[PDB]
Amino acid sequence: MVRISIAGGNEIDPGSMGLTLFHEHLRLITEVVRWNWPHLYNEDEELKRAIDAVNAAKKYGVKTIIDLTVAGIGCDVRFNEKVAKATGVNIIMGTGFYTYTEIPFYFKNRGIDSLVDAFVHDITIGIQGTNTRAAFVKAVIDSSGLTKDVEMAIRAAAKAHIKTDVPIITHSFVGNKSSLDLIRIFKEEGVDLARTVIGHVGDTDDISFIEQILREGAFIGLDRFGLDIYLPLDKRVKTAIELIKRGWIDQLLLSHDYCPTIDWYPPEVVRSTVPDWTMTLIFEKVIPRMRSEGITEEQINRVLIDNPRRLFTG
Amino acid sequence: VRISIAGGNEIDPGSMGLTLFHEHLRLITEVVRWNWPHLYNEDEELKRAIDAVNAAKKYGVKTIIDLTVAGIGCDVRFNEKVAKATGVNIIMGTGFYTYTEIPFYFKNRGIDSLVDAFVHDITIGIQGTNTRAAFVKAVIDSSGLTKDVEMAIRAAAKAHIKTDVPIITHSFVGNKSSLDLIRIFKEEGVDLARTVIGHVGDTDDISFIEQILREGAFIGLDRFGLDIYLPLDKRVKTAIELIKRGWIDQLLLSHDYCPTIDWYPPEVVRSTVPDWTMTLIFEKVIPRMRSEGITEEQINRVLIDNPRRLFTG
Ligand SMILES: CCCCCCCC(=O)CC(=O)N[C@H]1CCOC1=O
Ligand SMILES: CCCCCCCC(=O)CC(=O)N[C@H]1CCOC1=O
Ligand SMILES: [Co+2]
Ligand SMILES: [Co+2]
Ligand SMILES: [Co+2]
Ligand SMILES: [Co+2]
Repeated sequence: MVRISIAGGNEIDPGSMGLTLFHEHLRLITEVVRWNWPHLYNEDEELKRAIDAVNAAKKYGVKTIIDLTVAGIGCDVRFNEKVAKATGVNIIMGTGFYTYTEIPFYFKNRGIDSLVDAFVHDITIGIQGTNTRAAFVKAVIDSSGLTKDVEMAIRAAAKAHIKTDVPIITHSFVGNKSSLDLIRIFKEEGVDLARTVIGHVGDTDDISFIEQILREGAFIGLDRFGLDIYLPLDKRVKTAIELIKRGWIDQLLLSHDYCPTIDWYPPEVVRSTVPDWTMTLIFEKVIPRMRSEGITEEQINRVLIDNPRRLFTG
Repeated sequence: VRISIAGGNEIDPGSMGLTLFHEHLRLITEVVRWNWPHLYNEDEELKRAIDAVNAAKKYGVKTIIDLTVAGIGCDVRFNEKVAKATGVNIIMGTGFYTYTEIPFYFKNRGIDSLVDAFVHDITIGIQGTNTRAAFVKAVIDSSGLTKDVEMAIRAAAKAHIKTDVPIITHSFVGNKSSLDLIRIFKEEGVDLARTVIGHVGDTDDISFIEQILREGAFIGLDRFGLDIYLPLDKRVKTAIELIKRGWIDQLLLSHDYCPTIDWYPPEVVRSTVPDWTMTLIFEKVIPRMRSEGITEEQINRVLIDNPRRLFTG
């Protein structure tokens, strides 16, 4: 009975998601740069890179990818439709506003409701003039902390969840404990935390801090496998195995946050700095290592199939 | 000098004629337009832009310099439609409009990547077209000189040094940020005669204004009709006084008019600055200045020769 729009305006139910990567990207670009300086980009090559990435995940049994690209990081339904068509993978899209500091004057001068309404439109009508609806909302906080504008956008994500019941999938930054501001704001807004992911929690191996989040009842995103600059692979794998052994499995989500294009850094820089980052590292290295430490096949399926499904059905 | 105008034709500075040096055709926020097109109507935007430029045209305006750059919604194709419907020359530029931050794309690559982007626009073309940028914009406002704002100002200066296009600025007089533009341009070796210090008309403080003028730059008395920044009568008195005090060759007049501005609902704009248009200088400013002894030829020096000299030096 829950219906999830997917890139192309089809719908699936949560039961047919199957093996899912809950936080990945197809193309991460900056709208104001791309609009004004198209010569710095190449759409054919972006498309090839996203297709190649998704096909690689698909060879390992991925059926569904949740694209966490929203406004501010270059969301494009038409791009995603080409990717979906070429690959046959389900692509789930969302809404929200991605920022660490400021929001546009457009919404600041109109008030929080204007931002909620834009999100609700994407969820109930469709994204960017299409019939693909947003099936989740994103809230973002980072190293600048809880600025007024960031607070507004997090609260607008919350209010949009209260009106539509779509899950809230977040970005946080663990070094300043911003993860906890998400939870506090969500509690104030009456959000059921079981319908939320506190993101980028896998960027720390501090288990007591992770449990402080877990005891509030939310999902956590162990979601940057392959980005050693946030936390090395060995510590991420160790953390995930330990959290399963301690009884936290129903709250764990795994992903790579992989960006087949990311315009924030030259591609040479990304290759030099995180050469292991792909959309398949979980299947190549993480799962084999977890299996060798006693994690079961069914535990892996609970994480990669049942948890993403339950985020969408409750 | 050859000046590209929207459409990729080129004009020489002599053919600019009566020029509005700081206006807009459409001021919108790229990230919002890209993500929520349902909040916009392109036919209506076009119509408002055309109507505004045709009103100006009625008063003899031949050329409008569109100060819309990256950050506030610049679109060559939109402008080409306006140019073609109206017959008015539209001159475009490049730069990055921000009061605080610049994109990660540029911050992680460094200053040269932003310079090169501007230079691309000036020497090859804007947005895949053959309309080249004819000026570069630099911006500072009430947040002051942040690190990113400083970078973008210095990048505009460096692009000016490579290409010799003029620099038309935005500043905020309330914190004296106008003076940071000046200091930075001097450090970069810019001839200030090739620059406009923008939004100076937002104050009637003669001493502050003369501090800028003695540096040799043009000043933008460029928001006629925005009473919320400064009432029309103070703007008019200030312009008359500056002419009388000998500064005519450094004065530029405009309205900063936005036929669309997505920062505010249209009803709030109508309600707050109902006299804001792209023709108020012709309807009210010029008749008041003439009644105070300002001559016809003085008016032409400000509205014809000054914009020309900005492009020729
Ligand atoms: C030198 C920097 C090396 C490149 C590392 C890549 C950094 C990232 O791309 C992290 C990242 O993805 N942050 C953004 C993009 C996905 O959504 C986010 O929150
Ligand atoms: C509260 C309602 C304010 C109504 C008028 C707002 C007018 C402006 O926003 C002036 C303005 O355009 N400033 C921006 C945009 C043109 O270049 C600028 O720097
Ligand atoms: Co993130
Ligand atoms: Co991400
Ligand atoms: Co301005
Ligand atoms: Co302006």
